[PDB]
Amino acid sequence: YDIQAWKKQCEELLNLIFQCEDSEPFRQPVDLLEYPDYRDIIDTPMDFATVRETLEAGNYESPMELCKDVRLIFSNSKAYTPSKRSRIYSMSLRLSAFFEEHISSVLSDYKSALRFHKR
Ligand SMILES: CNC(=O)C1(Cc2ccccc2F)CC1
Repeated sequence: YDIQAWKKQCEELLNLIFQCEDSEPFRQPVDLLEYPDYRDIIDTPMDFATVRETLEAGNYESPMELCKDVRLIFSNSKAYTPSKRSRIYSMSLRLSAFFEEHISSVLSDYKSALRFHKR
């Protein structure tokens, strides 16, 4: 029932994601000079270094907010490269499955702790 436990759990899951080779294209913002039409398609760029920095700055109130930003990394990649046969699409699907598999208990434990607090 630890209301704060999600933060270190998210730091550890981000460490695992950075160690995955599938995270390479997502570790820093998409270079706005290599893909000059990126902002024509993507309104809100997102990447794992921005997520880690937002978490470390104390600028997420809950793991649901972190989860929303991570899901935005994958929806941005699917919008910019829609081909299910592209290198980035297949890496996105694998990394997203890994992330969702691990974030599920973090969200459940956080929500359970808040319900216990307000019992
Ligand atoms: C998340 N990155 C992307 O969406 C792009 C760049 C990119 C894709 C694949 C591998 C290296 C890469 F640099 C297409 C813009």
